[PDB]
Amino acid sequence: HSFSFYELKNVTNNFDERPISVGGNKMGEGGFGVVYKGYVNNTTVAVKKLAALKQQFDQEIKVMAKCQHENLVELLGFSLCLVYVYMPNGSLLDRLSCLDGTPPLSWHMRCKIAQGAANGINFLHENHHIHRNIKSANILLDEAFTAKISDFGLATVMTSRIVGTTAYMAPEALRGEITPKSDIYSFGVVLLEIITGLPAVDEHREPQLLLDIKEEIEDEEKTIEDYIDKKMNDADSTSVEAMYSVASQCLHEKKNKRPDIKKVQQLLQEMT
Amino acid sequence: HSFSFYELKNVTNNFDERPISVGGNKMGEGGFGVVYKGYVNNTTVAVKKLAALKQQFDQEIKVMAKCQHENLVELLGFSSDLCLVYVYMPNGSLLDRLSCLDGTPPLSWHMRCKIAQGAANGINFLHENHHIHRNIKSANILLDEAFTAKISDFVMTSRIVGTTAYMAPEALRGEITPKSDIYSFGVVLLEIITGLPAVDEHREPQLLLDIKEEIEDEEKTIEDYIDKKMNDADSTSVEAMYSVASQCLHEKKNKRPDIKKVQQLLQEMT
Repeated sequence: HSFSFYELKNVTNNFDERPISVGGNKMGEGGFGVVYKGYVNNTTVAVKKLAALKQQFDQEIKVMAKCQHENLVELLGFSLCLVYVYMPNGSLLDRLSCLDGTPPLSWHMRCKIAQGAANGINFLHENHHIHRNIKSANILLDEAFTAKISDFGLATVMTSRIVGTTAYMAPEALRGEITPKSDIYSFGVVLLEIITGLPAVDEHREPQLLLDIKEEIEDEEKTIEDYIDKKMNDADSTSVEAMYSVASQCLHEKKNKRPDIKKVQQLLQEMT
Repeated sequence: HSFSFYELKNVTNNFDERPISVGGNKMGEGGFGVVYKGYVNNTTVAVKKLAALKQQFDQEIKVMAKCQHENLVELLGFSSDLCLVYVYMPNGSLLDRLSCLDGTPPLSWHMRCKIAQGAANGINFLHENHHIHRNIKSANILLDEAFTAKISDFVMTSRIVGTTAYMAPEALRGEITPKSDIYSFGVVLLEIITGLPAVDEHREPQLLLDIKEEIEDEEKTIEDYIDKKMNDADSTSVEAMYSVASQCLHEKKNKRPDIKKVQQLLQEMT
């Protein structure tokens, strides 16, 4: 579908730069532009205006064309700007940390969300794409807490253009390799946030990289029961352990000893 | 010691920016400045004119004040009008010698083991004086007239830029640790064994630390990679050194040997 540049301008209040907490329209910055909240019809949307070019814009509609799925954020139209379905429960990161007073997701909800996201990735790999920026601030959540994977701003194969989010990137990606096995790794870190509710990196914490607690647990310096998010009363040891063992595997260092995303679909489905 | 700025201008030929290989005095660029070849008072020196704060100029004179060791490059003096003067190392970097640059002969296996052992002693001294080198590559390891090893030069959505060829993973992730110095040492040992450069854009694999994986999966063996420009490399000790290289390059930093153990493993090798 196609939108008017005049329309988008006025339903976002001439691109009101103020944060929505203040009463403006600025939902965030990312994906190589700023994201404003808009009202088209009697429905809310996400309007992205681009900023540090045309190359990045035409590609986003190329990748969005092939890949539409229940657990990917659906594009609606274009214009220079872009338009997405609006996810009013925000990022999984916002929810895992109860940003702004929201109540802690239950274990059941978290399990549904993992399974959900993992279907998103399986769809991208089925259709031979690599996300290259899987992280919990790019897993958005709609009115039903369905997982919707956002920011496709990056969607042997080498490169001198190394990019991603270092707290989440796998070792082979840090060096420049582009492979689906890297998305599994990053997805492994997203699982550890869901189990623990802790950030993937924290300057004032030991270990600073969440992905390091895995070593602490192999060396039996700790047990999973020590990192489990305590802001939740329906988690059972059995299925928590089972999810961890999946996180752990996505986290192997040798890219070929990692599970493909279809085997993650099973291990998580077999978890309920 | 202390020097005169205008005499360093004279002994380096007005600081001839041109490289040595064409008649100038520039030996290289590093350590936040350029590095020229000077001569003063019966001593060939290396002069590093700092470029574009001053706390920096006195903060390296701090470190170099304590760190004097058989295997570190020794500081001779300074000048604040801003330059540092070093003992010249007539055989250049280990990298230059591994690649037989300018037509020098290939270091023997036996020489390579001494050099290896050497640099680990320098690295061990630096870790005992609680110091993180952060840049162990085979071109920051210089060689004196005896081929003694002398070590020198010491998270939102983003993009990495550092020379991936030597940094460990956790370093590329922004951790700063001695365990990262060991990783880089590991790649040095593979350069030493193979004579190949740590990265080569027109080779598969590109990164030389990638061959470890290639060897583990049994697609190859360490023999397939041994520097042909040796005549004395016996299989046993080559595999021995590969074994240290292998442990050094362990992907999770706390599984890697501490530097004191690399010294041991390297010693038992002769």
